[PDB]
Amino acid sequence: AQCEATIESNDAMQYNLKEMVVDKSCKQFTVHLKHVGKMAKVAMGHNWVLTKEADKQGVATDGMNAGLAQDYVKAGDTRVIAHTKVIGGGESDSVTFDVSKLTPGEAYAYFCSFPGHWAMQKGTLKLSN
Ligand SMILES: [Cu+2]
Repeated sequence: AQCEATIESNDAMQYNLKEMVVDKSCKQFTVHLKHVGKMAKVAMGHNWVLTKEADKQGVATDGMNAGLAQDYVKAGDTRVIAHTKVIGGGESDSVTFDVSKLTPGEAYAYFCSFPGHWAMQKGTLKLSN
C-alpha cells in the first residue's frame, strides 16, 4: 500500500508477486516478506534480495556461499540494494530502503538467495508514476 508492499513466499518456492512498482513520490519503500508455508527455514527458508538485474547471478552465488548466519547474502555486498532476513514457515520480515538508490526506467530484479531458490523465485521491480 502507498510506499510499501507485501509479498508472500510459500512452500512451493514461489513469490505471489511477479512485479512490484515503487511510486515516484516515494523517498523510502518498505517490503514486508511473509512466508505463508509451514516448512522449516533449514528446509525451505526464503528471503527477498534486490539487485540490478545484471548482478543477480553474482549475488545469488556469493550469497549461497555466505551461509544461513548471513541470511545467504555476502556481508556488505555492494551489489545488494536491500535484503530481508531468511525466515521459515509462519514468519515474516520487513526491510525499508532508500529509493534514490534506484534509477527511473531501469529494471531491477528481486529474488530469493536461499540455496537453489534464485532461479525460480524472482520478479521485477521498477520505479513509476
Ligand atoms: Cu526462497
